[PDB]
Formats: sequence, C-alpha cells, structure tokens
Amino acid sequence: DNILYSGETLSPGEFLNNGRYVFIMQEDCNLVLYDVDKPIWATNTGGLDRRCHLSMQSDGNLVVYSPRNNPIWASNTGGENGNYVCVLQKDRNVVIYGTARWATGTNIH
Amino acid sequence: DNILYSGETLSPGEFLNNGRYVFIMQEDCNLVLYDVDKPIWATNTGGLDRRCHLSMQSDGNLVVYSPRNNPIWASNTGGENGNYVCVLQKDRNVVIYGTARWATGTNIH
Amino acid sequence: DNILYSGETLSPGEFLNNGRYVFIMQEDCNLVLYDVDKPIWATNTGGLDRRCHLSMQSDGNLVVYSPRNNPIWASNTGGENGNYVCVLQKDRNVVIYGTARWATGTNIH
Amino acid sequence: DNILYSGETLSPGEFLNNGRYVFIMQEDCNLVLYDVDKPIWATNTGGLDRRCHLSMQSDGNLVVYSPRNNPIWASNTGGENGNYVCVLQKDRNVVIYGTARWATGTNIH
Ligand SMILES: OC[C@H]1O[C@H](O[C@@H]2[C@H](O)[C@@H](O)O[C@H](CO)[C@H]2O)[C@@H](O)[C@@H](O)[C@@H]1O
Ligand SMILES: OC[C@H]1O[C@H](O[C@@H]2[C@H](O)[C@@H](O)O[C@H](CO)[C@H]2O)[C@@H](O)[C@@H](O)[C@@H]1O
Ligand SMILES: OC[C@H]1O[C@H](O[C@@H]2[C@H](O)[C@@H](O)O[C@H](CO)[C@H]2O)[C@@H](O)[C@@H](O)[C@@H]1O
Ligand SMILES: OC[C@H]1O[C@H](O[C@@H]2[C@H](O)[C@@H](O)O[C@H](CO)[C@H]2O)[C@@H](O)[C@@H](O)[C@@H]1O
Ligand SMILES: OC[C@H]1O[C@H](O[C@@H]2[C@H](O)[C@@H](O)O[C@H](CO)[C@H]2O)[C@@H](O)[C@@H](O)[C@@H]1O
Ligand SMILES: OC[C@H]1O[C@H](O[C@@H]2[C@H](O)[C@@H](O)O[C@H](CO)[C@H]2O)[C@@H](O)[C@@H](O)[C@@H]1O
Ligand SMILES: OC[C@H]1O[C@H](O[C@@H]2[C@H](O)[C@@H](O)O[C@H](CO)[C@H]2O)[C@@H](O)[C@@H](O)[C@@H]1O
Ligand SMILES: OC[C@H]1O[C@H](O[C@@H]2[C@H](O)[C@@H](O)O[C@H](CO)[C@H]2O)[C@@H](O)[C@@H](O)[C@@H]1O
Ligand SMILES: OC[C@H]1O[C@H](O[C@@H]2[C@H](O)[C@@H](O)O[C@H](CO)[C@H]2O)[C@@H](O)[C@@H](O)[C@@H]1O
Ligand SMILES: OC[C@H]1O[C@H](O[C@@H]2[C@H](O)[C@@H](O)O[C@H](CO)[C@H]2O)[C@@H](O)[C@@H](O)[C@@H]1O
Ligand SMILES: OC[C@H]1O[C@H](O[C@@H]2[C@H](O)[C@@H](O)O[C@H](CO)[C@H]2O)[C@@H](O)[C@@H](O)[C@@H]1O
Ligand SMILES: OC[C@H]1O[C@H](O[C@@H]2[C@H](O)[C@@H](O)O[C@H](CO)[C@H]2O)[C@@H](O)[C@@H](O)[C@@H]1O
Repeated sequence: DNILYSGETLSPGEFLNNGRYVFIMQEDCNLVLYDVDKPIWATNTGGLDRRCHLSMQSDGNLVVYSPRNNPIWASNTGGENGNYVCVLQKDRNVVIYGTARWATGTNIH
Repeated sequence: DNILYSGETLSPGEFLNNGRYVFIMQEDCNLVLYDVDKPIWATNTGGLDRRCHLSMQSDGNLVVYSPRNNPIWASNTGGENGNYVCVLQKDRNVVIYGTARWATGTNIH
Repeated sequence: DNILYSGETLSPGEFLNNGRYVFIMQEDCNLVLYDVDKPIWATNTGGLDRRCHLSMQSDGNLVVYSPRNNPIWASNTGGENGNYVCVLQKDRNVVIYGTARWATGTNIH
Repeated sequence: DNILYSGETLSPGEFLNNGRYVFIMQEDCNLVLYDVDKPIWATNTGGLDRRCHLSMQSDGNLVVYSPRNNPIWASNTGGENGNYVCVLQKDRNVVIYGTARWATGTNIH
C-alpha cells in the first residue's frame, strides 16, 4: 500500500511501499523512509521506547504514539475534522493532503 | 497507478486502477468507473466528441477537455493554487484531496 | 495479486488482477478474463452450479471444482509433483509455469 | 514489477520489487536481495566491474553479464528453448519457473 488513510494506523513493523521506497514504523520506535538500503529521512526517535505506532488522524495530524499512548512526534497539522491521506509518492516524497474537496460517492463497506 | 497527481493528465484510453476497480478516460469521451464489468459512475459525456483527455489541475479542479481544448465536464473545485491528488481508493470511492499540509521534502526529479 | 501459487485457491468472487485486466472465479461458477468491461476468455461453465472454487494444484493442474468437490474444467497439465504458478501477465495472457528450476532459498513465514 | 520474463533484462540500477523486498542489479555489478535495509542474498560479484546487466534467457538460464558481454554468474538452469519467469515472491523467495505448460492465448501487443 502507498497510502495511510485518516482513521488508520501502522503497527510496529508495518509500512507503506512504492517501488524501491519503504516508509516503516520500526520496532525501535523510529519512523524511517528508505531508498532500498539507504535511510533518507527519519523522526529520530529510535531507542526512546519499544513498539510504537503511527496514526493518521481525522483532525489532519500525523502522530507517533508510545506504548503508553503518549505522543513522541507529530507533523503539527491538526485542524478541522475531515478526511485526509498520507501518501508515499512515486517521486519519493511523503505528503499529507486534505481535506476531501469532491468525491464520486461510490464507497462500499 | 491509483493516483492522478495535479499537473498530470489521462490521455484517451488511459486509466487508474486498484484491484478489481478501473477509472478510465474512454475514447468515446465518457469518464467511467467500473467494478470489473459493471459501470457504477460516469460523467455521461459519451458520444459528445472523440478522444478527450482528463486533467487534474494545480487549481484543484478535475476537468474533461474536448479535442479542441474546451471543457465538457468539471468537478467545480477550482480554487487556491497548490498540490492536489485524485485517488481511486481501495474502498471504491474516487476522491480529490488537497492542498498539501506537510511533507518530508525528499522528492527527486 | 497477479499470481495464484500451487497449493492456493480462489474462492467464489476472488480474483487475480493486473492493470486493466481481471481474472475472476465468479459466483455463477464461470471463470472469466476481462479487459476492463469486456470478456475475452472463459471456461464457459456459467449456470452449471453456484459457488465454485479454482485450485492451482501441486501436480501442475489448474482445476475448477463444484460445491460437491467434482471437477467441471481443467487445464489438463497434471504431472510430476512440485511447485507451479498461474500468472495473469502484463501482456494480457494467463499462463501456467513449472516446475521450479532454481531458487535463492530465502523464503520465510 | 515482481517478474522478469524470459527475453527481458535488468539494466544497471533496475530492479524487481514486492512489498518490503527489492531484488536489484546494482551499478557495482552485485545482484542483491534486500529485506528493507538488510541484504539477505547476493551473487557476491560486487567490485568485479561496473554497469553489469541481468538476463532471463529463453533457454531458462538466469545470467549476470559484464560490460564486455561475458558471464560472471549464472543459475545453471539452461535447457530447452521456451518461456520462463524469474519471480520475486510474496514469501521473500526468488524463483525460476518453466517452461509454459498451458495458456489462454489472449496475449496482445
Ligand atoms: O539500530 C538497529 C536498527 O538499525 C536500523 O534502523 C536505524 C535506527 O533506527 C537509527 O540508528 O536511525 C537510522 C536512520 O537514521 C535507522 O536506519 C534498522 O536496520 C533497524 O531494523 C534496526 O533495528
Ligand atoms: O485535539 C483532538 C485530538 O487530540 C489528540 O491528538 C492530538 C492532536 O492531534 C494535536 O493537538 O497534537 C497532539 C500531538 O502533538 C495529538 O496527540 C487525539 O486524541 C485525537 O484523536 C483528537 O482528535
Ligand atoms: O466524502 C469523501 C469520503 O468518503 C468516505 O467517507 C465517508 C465520509 O467521511 C462521510 O460523509 O460519512 C461516511 C459514513 O461514515 C464515510 O464513509 C470515504 O471513502 C473517505 O475515504 C472519503 O474521503
Ligand atoms: O458504446 C460503446 C462503449 O460502451 C462502453 O462504454 C459505455 C458508454 O460510454 C456509455 O453508453 O455509458 C456507459 C456507462 O454508463 C459505458 O459503459 C465501453 O465498452 C466502451 O469501450 C465502448 O466504446
Ligand atoms: O482559472 C485558472 C484556470 O483556468 C482553466 O481551468 C478552468 C478553471 O479550473 C475553472 O474556473 O473551471 C473551468 C472548467 O469549468 C476550467 O477550464 C485552465 O486554463 C487552468 O490551467 C487555469 O489554472
Ligand atoms: O510540498 C509538497 C509537494 O512537493 C513536491 O512539489 C514541489 C512543490 O510544489 C514546490 O515547493 O516546488 C517544487 C519545485 O517546483 C515542487 O517539486 C511534490 O513532491 C508534490 O507532489 C508535493 O505535493
Ligand atoms: O448476469 C450473470 C453474470 O453476467 C456476467 O458474467 C457472464 C456470465 O458468466 C456468462 O453469460 O458468460 C460471460 C462470459 O462469456 C460472463 O461475462 C457477470 O456480470 C457476472 O457478474 C454475472 O453474474
Ligand atoms: O492425481 C492426483 C490428483 O488428483 C486430483 O486432481 C486431479 C488430477 O489433477 C488430474 O488427473 O485431473 C483431474 C481433473 O480432470 C483432477 O481432479 C486431486 O485430488 C489432487 O489433489 C491430486 O493431486
Ligand atoms: O524451492 C522453491 C520453492 O520454495 C518454497 O517451497 C518450498 C519447497 O517446495 C520445499 O523444498 O519444501 C518447503 C516446505 O514444504 C516449501 O516451502 C516456496 O517459496 C515455493 O514458492 C518455491 O517454488
Ligand atoms: O557502498 C557500495 C555499495 O554498498 C551496498 O551494496 C553492497 C555491496 O554490493 C557489497 O559490499 O555486498 C553487499 C551485499 O553482501 C551489498 O549490500 C549498496 O549500498 C550499494 O548501493 C553501494 O554501491
Ligand atoms: O547455449 C545457448 C545460449 O548461450 C548463451 O548463454 C549461455 C547458456 O545459457 C549456458 O550454457 O550458460 C552460460 C553461462 O554460464 C550462458 O552464457 C547465450 O548466448 C544465449 O543467448 C544462448 O541461448
Ligand atoms: O504460450 C505462452 C507464451 O505466450 C506468449 O509468447 C508467445 C509464445 O512464446 C509463441 O507461441 O510465439 C509468440 C510469438 O513469438 C510468443 O508471443 C507470451 O505471453 C509468453 O509470456 C507466454 O509464456
């Protein structure tokens, strides 16, 4: 998957992928972007705690939470309630977009 | 591909796909969403002209243009200049999100 | 997924996909290959029964079984026991390959 | 792409991908399988020369050729002429299958 939708989370070891790029919520609590074997971006929160999770929230904020549910990193983009997306793009950028401006209304459960 | 980025276009016969779903700019100028062999949404512009193209614009508007570059359908979401995305989602909805709220800044050319 | 590995099955409504192509084991027991909304190949077993499953076997034979576990269509490629793959290719062909000639041996659970 | 078909090649820097796995023909002539940032298998031909290419041949042999078109590594699976596939699987194994046993015959240009 290349998208983390608002209301979804990445558990320890889970990730987004796109070609040779991997965006992973590591077990050591560091959120890192890799280009094959080379790290190119990170939250620099490795070794702070064990088994953290990443959450794309409905308020638009992207946050890393500790095992005790305390934030340890955030994009600082919390605002109006709505629908957002965190995308690992084909050009190697990781971007948050929102809110939803238009839709076909063809969603299913 | 499941995303049409702002500044990109779908030429006649091109499309977005996601599992069993296909969102295609048909040669008959009708933009249609299919669930395998069943059409579930369309712009209802079939037979109006031949070889139209779809454009996700930098102003946030999604537009179908005729071979003479005249609009024949639009999402009516034009506004502030920026970065947007049109996504064919895993839940079968087609949604426009934007503008960009945050990014890692790791893009390459 | 674009591959059905030997030892796996497609349940009623399940499928393989690749771009604008879908290879689906339909609820009406007909196994069909679609190019967007157009059927291009089928087992022609629609109407015989409901809820059939497709199985890529370890003997190399691809078989459609009825709800009573009786075969109603097969590729007739049964042979030596081994590892095989049924692939929905990027060129629109559906092909069975095997057995395995070589491997890195890096498989994990 | 998760498959390298017979008759195709991977140029320097090109690769196969599947989720968090990448199988790349590196510019340093070393063919390596990575699990995110960790190498798990390699031809061990790094440093021998620069700009080598990987070829999945119609005789079933997977070969790494130097810039002077001399083989420097091979799977030793050459045999009858036909159709084969080198697949980077979802279970992390890299495997060669062939020849083709059956097909729908729906291939197009
Ligand atoms: O330290 C073991 C750890 O190494 C790799 O992750 C790295 C660490 O999170 C950290 O020092 O920051 C690096 C990015 O700046 C990051 O690569 C991984 O191999 C990980 O799996 C391993 O646990
Ligand atoms: O404010 C509502 C919001 O609170 C919690 O998330 C927090 C906010 O997104 C923000 O101000 O930044 C915090 C991290 O710096 C973040 O925890 C959550 O409880 C969320 O569900 C709620 O909507
Ligand atoms: O409107 C775009 C939006 O549609 C779907 O979410 C829906 C909306 O959030 C809302 O009006 O209530 C619906 C029921 O709770 C909900 O499904 C999704 O497809 C979402 O991804 C999309 O952004
Ligand atoms: O009319 C030929 C045309 O049929 C199918 O497209 C359909 C048309 O665009 C129209 O009548 O509206 C339908 C959705 O409401 C749509 O499916 C396709 O098979 C197309 O390829 C073909 O040219
Ligand atoms: O307004 C600037 C914009 O103009 C043209 O696009 C138009 C607008 O997006 C909008 O008001 O709706 C029209 C269709 O109803 C659409 O054509 C383009 O020239 C675009 O590039 C430009 O930014
Ligand atoms: O900022 C998010 C944005 O980054 C990349 O686009 C860049 C910006 O639009 C801008 O500041 O100028 C850059 C050079 O013109 C441009 O690349 C893309 O990754 C884009 O998709 C993303 O939304
Ligand atoms: O309406 C029944 C059935 O129609 C479509 O499947 C078709 C049938 O299986 C049959 O007549 O053979 C066709 C291929 O030659 C095939 O398309 C689908 O729309 C299916 O979902 C539906 O149940
Ligand atoms: O022969 C062992 C094999 O038997 C059953 O599969 C059958 C064979 O693959 C073949 O001769 O063709 C039959 C359909 O025409 C097919 O059922 C299964 O029981 C299988 O598990 C077993 O390996
Ligand atoms: O050898 C290629 C083969 O490896 C894996 O399957 C394994 C073999 O079939 C065998 O030696 O026994 C193992 C345990 O039963 C089995 O995992 C898979 O990666 C398979 O896809 C591949 O063809
Ligand atoms: O720095 C050179 C080279 O390092 C990495 O590739 C490694 C080498 O090919 C070699 O020492 O063998 C390793 C596998 O056993 C392999 O990882 C990559 O970072 C590569 O891009 C780089 O050129
Ligand atoms: O034998 C015909 C074959 O020759 C060359 O490939 C070689 C063979 O696949 C094999 O015996 O092993 C060699 C590496 O050890 C390999 O080069 C090619 O010229 C090929 O095109 C041809 O089919
Ligand atoms: O038969 C399976 C095979 O079909 C297609 O390749 C074709 C055959 O190799 C052959 O009969 O000649 C054709 C023209 O040279 C060739 O296209 C492909 O779909 C291939 O991937 C597949 O294995």
